[PDB]
Amino acid sequence: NITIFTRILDGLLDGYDNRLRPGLGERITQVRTDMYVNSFGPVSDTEMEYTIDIFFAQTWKDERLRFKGPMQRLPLNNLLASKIWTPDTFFHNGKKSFAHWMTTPNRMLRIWNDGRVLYTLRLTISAECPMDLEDFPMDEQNCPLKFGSYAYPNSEVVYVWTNGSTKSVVVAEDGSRLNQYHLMGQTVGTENISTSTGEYTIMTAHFHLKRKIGYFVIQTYLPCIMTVILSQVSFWLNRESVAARTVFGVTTVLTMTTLSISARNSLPKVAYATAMDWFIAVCYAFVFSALLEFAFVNYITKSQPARAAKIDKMSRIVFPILFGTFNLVYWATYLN
Amino acid sequence: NITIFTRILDGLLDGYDNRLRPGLGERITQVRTDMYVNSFGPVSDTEMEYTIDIFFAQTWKDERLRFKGPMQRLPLNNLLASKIWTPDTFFHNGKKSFAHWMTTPNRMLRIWNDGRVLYTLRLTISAECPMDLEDFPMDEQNCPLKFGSYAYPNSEVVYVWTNGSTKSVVVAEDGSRLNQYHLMGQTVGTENISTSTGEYTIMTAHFHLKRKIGYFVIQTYLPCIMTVILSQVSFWLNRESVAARTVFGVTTVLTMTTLSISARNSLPKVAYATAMDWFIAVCYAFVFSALLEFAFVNYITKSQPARAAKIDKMSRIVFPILFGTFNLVYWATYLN
Amino acid sequence: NITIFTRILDGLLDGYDNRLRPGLGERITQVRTDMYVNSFGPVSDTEMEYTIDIFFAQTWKDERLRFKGPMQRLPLNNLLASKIWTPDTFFHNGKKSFAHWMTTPNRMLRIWNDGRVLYTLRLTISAECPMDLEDFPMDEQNCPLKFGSYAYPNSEVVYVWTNGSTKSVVVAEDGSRLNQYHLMGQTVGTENISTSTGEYTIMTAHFHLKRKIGYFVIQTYLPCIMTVILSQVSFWLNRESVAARTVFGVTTVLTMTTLSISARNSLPKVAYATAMDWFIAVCYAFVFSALLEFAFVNYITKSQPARAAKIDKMSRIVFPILFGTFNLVYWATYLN
Amino acid sequence: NITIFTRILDGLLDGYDNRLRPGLGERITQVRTDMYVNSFGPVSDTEMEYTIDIFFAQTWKDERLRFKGPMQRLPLNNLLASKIWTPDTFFHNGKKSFAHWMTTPNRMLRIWNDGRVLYTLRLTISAECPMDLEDFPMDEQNCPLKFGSYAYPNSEVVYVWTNGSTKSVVVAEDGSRLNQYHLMGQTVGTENISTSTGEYTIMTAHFHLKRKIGYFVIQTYLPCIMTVILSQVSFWLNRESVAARTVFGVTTVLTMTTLSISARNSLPKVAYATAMDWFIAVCYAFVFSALLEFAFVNYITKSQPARAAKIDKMSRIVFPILFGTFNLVYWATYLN
Amino acid sequence: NITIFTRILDGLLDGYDNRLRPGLGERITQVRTDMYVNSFGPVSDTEMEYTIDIFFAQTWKDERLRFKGPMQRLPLNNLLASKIWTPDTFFHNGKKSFAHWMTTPNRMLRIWNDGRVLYTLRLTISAECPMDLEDFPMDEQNCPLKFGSYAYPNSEVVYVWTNGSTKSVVVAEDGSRLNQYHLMGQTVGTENISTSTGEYTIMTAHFHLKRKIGYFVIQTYLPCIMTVILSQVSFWLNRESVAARTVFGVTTVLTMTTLSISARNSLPKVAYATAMDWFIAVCYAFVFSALLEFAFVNYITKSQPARAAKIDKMSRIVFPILFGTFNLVYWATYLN
Ligand SMILES: Cc1ccc(-c2noc(C)c2COc2ccc(C(=O)N3CCS(=O)(=O)CC3)cn2)cn1
Ligand SMILES: Cc1ccc(-c2noc(C)c2COc2ccc(C(=O)N3CCS(=O)(=O)CC3)cn2)cn1
Ligand SMILES: Cc1ccc(-c2noc(C)c2COc2ccc(C(=O)N3CCS(=O)(=O)CC3)cn2)cn1
Ligand SMILES: Cc1ccc(-c2noc(C)c2COc2ccc(C(=O)N3CCS(=O)(=O)CC3)cn2)cn1
Ligand SMILES: Cc1ccc(-c2noc(C)c2COc2ccc(C(=O)N3CCS(=O)(=O)CC3)cn2)cn1
Ligand SMILES: *[C@@H]1O[C@H](CO)[C@@H](O)[C@H](O)[C@H]1NC(C)=O
Ligand SMILES: *[C@@H]1O[C@H](CO)[C@@H](O)[C@H](O)[C@H]1NC(C)=O
Ligand SMILES: *[C@@H]1O[C@H](CO)[C@@H](O)[C@H](O)[C@H]1NC(C)=O
Ligand SMILES: *[C@@H]1O[C@H](CO)[C@@H](O)[C@H](O)[C@H]1NC(C)=O
Ligand SMILES: *[C@@H]1O[C@H](CO)[C@@H](O)[C@H](O)[C@H]1NC(C)=O
Repeated sequence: NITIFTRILDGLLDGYDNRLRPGLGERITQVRTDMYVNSFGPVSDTEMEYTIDIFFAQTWKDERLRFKGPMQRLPLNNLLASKIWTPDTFFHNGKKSFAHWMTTPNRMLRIWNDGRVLYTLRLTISAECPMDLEDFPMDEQNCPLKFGSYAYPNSEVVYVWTNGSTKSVVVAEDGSRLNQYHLMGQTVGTENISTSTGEYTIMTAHFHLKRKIGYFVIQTYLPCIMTVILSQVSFWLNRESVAARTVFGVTTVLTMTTLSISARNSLPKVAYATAMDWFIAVCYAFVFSALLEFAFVNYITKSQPARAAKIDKMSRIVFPILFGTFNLVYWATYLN
Repeated sequence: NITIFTRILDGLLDGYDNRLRPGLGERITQVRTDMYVNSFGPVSDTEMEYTIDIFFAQTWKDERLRFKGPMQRLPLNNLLASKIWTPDTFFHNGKKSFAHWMTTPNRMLRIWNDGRVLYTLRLTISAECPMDLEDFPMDEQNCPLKFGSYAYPNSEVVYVWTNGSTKSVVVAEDGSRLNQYHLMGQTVGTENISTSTGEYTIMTAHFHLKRKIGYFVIQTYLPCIMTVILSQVSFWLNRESVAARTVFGVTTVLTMTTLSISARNSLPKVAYATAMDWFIAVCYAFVFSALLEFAFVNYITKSQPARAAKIDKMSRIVFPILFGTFNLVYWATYLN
Repeated sequence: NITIFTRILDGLLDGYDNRLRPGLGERITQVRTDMYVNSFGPVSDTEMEYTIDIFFAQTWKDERLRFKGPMQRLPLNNLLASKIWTPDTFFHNGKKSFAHWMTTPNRMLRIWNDGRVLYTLRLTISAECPMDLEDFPMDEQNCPLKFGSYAYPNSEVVYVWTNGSTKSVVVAEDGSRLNQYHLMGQTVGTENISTSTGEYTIMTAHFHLKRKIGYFVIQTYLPCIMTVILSQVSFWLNRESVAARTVFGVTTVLTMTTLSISARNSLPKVAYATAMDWFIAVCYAFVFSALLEFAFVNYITKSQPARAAKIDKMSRIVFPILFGTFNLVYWATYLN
Repeated sequence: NITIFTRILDGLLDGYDNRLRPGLGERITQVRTDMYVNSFGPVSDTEMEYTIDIFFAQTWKDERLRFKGPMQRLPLNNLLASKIWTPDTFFHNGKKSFAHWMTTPNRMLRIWNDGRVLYTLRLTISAECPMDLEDFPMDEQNCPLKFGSYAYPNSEVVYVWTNGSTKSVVVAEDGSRLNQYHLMGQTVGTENISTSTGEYTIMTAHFHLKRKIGYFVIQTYLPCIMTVILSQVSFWLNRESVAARTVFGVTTVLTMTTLSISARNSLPKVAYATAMDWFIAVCYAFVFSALLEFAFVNYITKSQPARAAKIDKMSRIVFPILFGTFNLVYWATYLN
Repeated sequence: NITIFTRILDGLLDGYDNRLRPGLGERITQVRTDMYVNSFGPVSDTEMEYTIDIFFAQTWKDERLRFKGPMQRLPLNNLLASKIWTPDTFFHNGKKSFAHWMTTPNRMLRIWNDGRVLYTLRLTISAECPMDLEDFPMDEQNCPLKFGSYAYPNSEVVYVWTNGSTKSVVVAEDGSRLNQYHLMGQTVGTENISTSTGEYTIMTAHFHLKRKIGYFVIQTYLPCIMTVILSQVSFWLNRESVAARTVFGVTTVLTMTTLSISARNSLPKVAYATAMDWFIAVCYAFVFSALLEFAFVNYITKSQPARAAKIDKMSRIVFPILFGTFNLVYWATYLN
């Protein structure tokens, strides 16, 4: 009884040229693409890339594969995939992509009576996500994913998303888990491109990333903030304690200096200043400014002691107020 | 005499279609799975993954392979595996998996008279283990391992564990060795899932991990604890020793600051506070609070010296008591 | 109707030897090469290499592939590429190169009636870019890319760029994005080389890189600059404050020392001094010189106090002026 | 004349089934194994693994390959290896193994008239070496190497070492070169194991490793030792020099703290204390104890000055003596 | 006309056994080897390895390939290489080697009328270079490269260099570029070896490496030197400035301590002392000795002040002289 299926499979490959697209010289081959993101892999800011694992499904029509039988479908696997024609889909921005071959190549091939073909493949892509770290770490990124044909122009093969955007791209609930980003949502689009070899259609999927702050607060902001507060303690000491106040100013300045170095170790080596860098620079100014006040005070503590006390006493109020005022401006500016 | 075996092997492949599952159009193919964990590889907290090496065995039934002969079994190897039908089993959460091909592909294939088939394979998986590091390092993790068919829905192929849980998954005595975790035990389960391509059965194996503390005690807690004790020594010095007490407070504060940075270097860049972070923050408060006491004392050591001595003398008792009290609360809270 | 195409493909391979170049014993095979740089990958200064992803296109002529049919072209893919002759092009300076095989090998093959052949391939090269870091970080680099035949000398196969330089090599707008370099432009050239196996033609593409300063300003120059300013503050303190001025000098000297170590951690281990190293050395001299002034002053503050005050007072003006003067010379020298 | 050899090779494969072991249904296949270690690769303590490159030779008997000819042997290569039966030998503890394929697969195949077969293969294994770092760095490790059949039980295939232990496993003179270990010697053994699939024989080779101390002496012990001596210098200063003695105690305590962190950076993150950790802890106690002496002395330098001098004077002798005494106990204990 | 070549190629493979070496049972196969080093890759001191990219050429004689035709040579590629016999050459000390397969396998195959065969291959080897870092960084290393047959003993296949040493091994002008070594020259040699499988001839190429100092001067020596000079400044301060002189001694000692740790981070973890280590140890002694002088001086500044001044004054001359004297001995000793 099972032998019925075997004959059908042999019949389909009879007089079938895997080197020719369906509808050749008759129409334009139309491919419907849907994607499921099993896990949105890590985002390497330094490399401006991101890893993603997907189940890439392509559907099209091939009248050469029509058949009649008891079943309306023919589940299969990678065994028969090489024997027929499949689109030469590739990822323009994919720096390095590989498939999964254990235990068996994660591929599927299904055929219906009408000739509709479903080809599902599992992939792990490593794409490039250019980023503008001007508002870092309060930065929103739009990491794209582009794919299309490599040899079939828009006049031969066209890719279109299936149904609406939600059904076109799907992300698993546990997949949207990252240590430094939030996956706000996804969008899809298409656009033709003109090249030397001809016009091609490009399918694009954009992932909206909202950086989840809180690691940098515990890593950079708080040490910078507490270091500033430490420096202001020097204003509560007597002027004659030259050695004591010197330690506060010197140690704090160096501490802020090393924080700038440590902070950017993980950050990419971008040739421009980020929001965090500005915060550090201001914090450096406060600690450095406190040291200057002590030096200026100690330089006139003999000639005009009266003014020195006023400056030292006044500084106990001005510095905390300005730093608190700056934080409101800084946080409000980048959080709104 | 040996030629008898050769004829049987040739006979089996006669009229055998490797593209068709057994029982097609007659019943549902049933697959029995057992696992042996040779070594539970390292767990990368930063990557939220874990490596595992297993001997993956699948058993099923295929009447097309029935035979009669002197032997009740036909030991074989990977040579004949490609010639017959095997399930398209794959690991949903496996980021990257590879097999072992030295000296020979670590595969086995055994067949009985009744048609029962045993397919054993050796694998090294790299799966993803999401973790909630809220109680870190007193955190218990449940790293799963999911697998199932890629192309055969629940109506065609079903995976079931063999015998009880203990016989279904086995871990070698030396395999359950990790530098930062204890492998408390294992559990298995099944659950259907609905997808666009149809309903599939998912087989899940969970490994219960209990982090073995002791590295962080020697790395973070003790330096934090001894640093606090160092700061309290300043209370035993005279107030007039402004420079001396300043060194204690300043150095200790910076020391705690760098410990926070160093501690999280290995830790993943999670955007929330762990139990260890709270311990550091408290330790930072104690050292910082000690410095404030000296500053406050030095600010009134002239106007009201009597109260300054009381505060300095009293602080010699309050600070050690509170820190000791906090540790009991902290350790008891996270150890119960 | 489609069967017409199938016959043509079969006819072409009839009596076709893939082991023989076209024009053999009749003329010299001529290959036209064009390149498109999808993304100019990262430049590793330490490894003196750079990654690049390109679409490498080669065009030539083969009379054995002439055909007549309704279409003037035969779009194809990697399936037929192995069946015909293609040049043995390789990259002399490519340390490690690999192709992209997902979803399908990123290859194309097109044939015209006259026999013209177009072979397009996608590659990710890792070439070596020797650099002279004498003006670092104000250094301009010329990273080349060499390719040619491996077995066919200049008397058999010749590579020539197609059209002008602009059309020969093209760089995508988003491809020319690097964190520490600017892609000023590109140039191409050819040159024969003589070897033991014969004379070969070498095609070279040079990429002009202008390092984008700004990361090192925030990383090395500013900490060095502010550290110098910190040291000069010691001149505004009284001589009798021996301990205070000692802290300024000692801490600053050590701070500059560690900056030299930290700065070169990312820099390659080159056995010569860069421009940045000279800047650090001068900054080290200023901080060190300030300490000597204090030591010299403290050594004669008793015998001849009058001169000590003059030196300390004078140093408040000389040191800032010289450092400012040096910066103008340094920046102007390396920026012009 | 050479054609004689060609006929013999063709004759051997005539009626030869590569899927059947020799002696099947007649006897037990016996395999003689010898090993030559070209280079004992690096030992990664963190990963508890070790790399090794070997020439793995297996010898057995197959009457199906008997032949008569002028020569008593038939040197060959990997070309014919796939055409005959070879044991499915694999390494149980090998996490990742690969072969060498340049310029040609490093394989050999030799056959004698009697049917004796020699199969030599070159491998680079990455095995797991569990270690007990309780006596670290005075620790001796026994890194094993296990191999056996994957599909042929003890009733079908048996592995036995050839000749004595010395001839069974051989290590090249230059191979036994490691930066942190001494290869004292090797031992071999066999042992049956019972599994679900049947009983198998396991061949084990153990390498005895004696860690070569001297890197940790220059890295950890000496800095710890000299830091302690530095602290004891504070006892030779006057009590009134509160600031001076404070610097000694504070800096030394922090210095020991960072050494503990730095020391364990390379060391694996084991959740227990090593011998080196105990040495550090004692060194921390000495430096910390010295600071307490100064604090205690400074706290009673007014009420009872006489006793303070005795304690300070006495400490100049007690501390050096105890530290020297401890070292003898520590070194003698772990070196005997 | 071109069909003439096709017939010759078919004729050559007629009755050709790729499994048999030429001259079998008639003579000894003789192989002439020449090498061209495109780029002498990086040398990893930690791994005691070095990467190298070469064009490996082997020439021999095979009378079975004689032919007559208009041309005296038959340029070819990897297509025909597998169809004939090639030596099983392999690299004994090559830990990991791989070939280049883009755009086409970098292989060549040329045949002359007389039967002479040229086989050229491109390789990227990763060999092991044991080193004795006793004179480091003034160390000269001899990194070898060994290759020979894997299955053909000296009685069957012999490797010999072609022409003189200069023509046998060639290094490209730009290839001999390293960041920490100079490629002084190359030498070649041969030597038989006896093994269990028989006697084999080994071809060895040695590369003489002279480390280019200058990175360690800027990284270790200068910071060590300037740190010593910093300590000697303490001798120019008054004895009563106890706190000031303490900072000099304490900070300098710790600074030298961390330099020892930092210096060896890149250096391999060898269990013996290098020349640089001795230099550091002496520098540590000078800074430590200076601190002892201050402590000794401060301990007798009351009982016998006169001698204290002499020691402090004398030390201003002795210490600089000895350090300068030591450098001449150290540099002259290791530079001659
Ligand atoms: C599908 C295909 C494949 C091979 C080629 C090709 N063949 O020989 C050569 C020199 C090329 C480069 O032809 C291109 C390719 C891409 C683009 C383009 O529009 N981008 C924008 C989107 S992107 O993802 O940044 C990639 C670059 C322009 N010219 C053209 N088309
Ligand atoms: C067996 C199979 C393979 C290919 C597909 C498939 N084919 O084209 C497309 C777009 C898909 C995605 O279809 C899926 C896949 C998985 C799930 C699901 O239930 N998860 C929960 C457990 S998990 O391990 O996190 C993986 C995700 C949902 N839809 C479906 N099923
Ligand atoms: C195309 C080809 C391939 C195989 C060989 C070859 N075959 O056996 C052997 C020993 C060689 C080395 O023959 C060479 C190779 C290259 C050069 C040369 O001119 N460079 C300058 C430009 S480069 O990119 O730095 C590479 C080196 C000199 N001799 C020669 N020619
Ligand atoms: C030769 C072979 C290969 C496949 C299997 C197998 N097939 O399906 C399944 C579930 C298994 C696991 O069967 C095992 C395997 C090994 C052991 C054992 O005795 N160890 C001790 C030495 S070891 O090197 O640590 C490896 C573990 C126990 N059961 C059994 N034997
Ligand atoms: C050509 C070949 C290949 C396979 C074998 C072989 N086959 O089964 C086994 C156990 C061996 C090991 O046989 C050896 C191999 C090498 C040496 C030797 O002389 N060295 C010195 C130079 S070296 O480069 O350090 C490598 C080691 C000694 N015995 C012998 N000869
Ligand atoms: C691409 O070209 C086709 C030509 O028919 C056109 O219909 C389509 O709108 C184009 N796509 C875009 C985004 O312009
Ligand atoms: C999956 O579906 C089958 C349908 O027969 C059902 O018997 C089984 O209980 C289902 N599994 C679960 C976990 O619900
Ligand atoms: C290479 O050789 C050919 C020989 O015809 C010559 O025409 C060409 O100019 C040469 N190229 C260069 C750069 O000299
Ligand atoms: C393994 O089993 C065989 C059965 O004949 C026995 O002879 C041999 O001694 C056993 N090996 C060990 C180590 O017990
Ligand atoms: C190797 O053996 C051959 C035997 O003929 C001999 O001629 C040759 O000199 C030997 N090589 C060396 C280096 O001894």
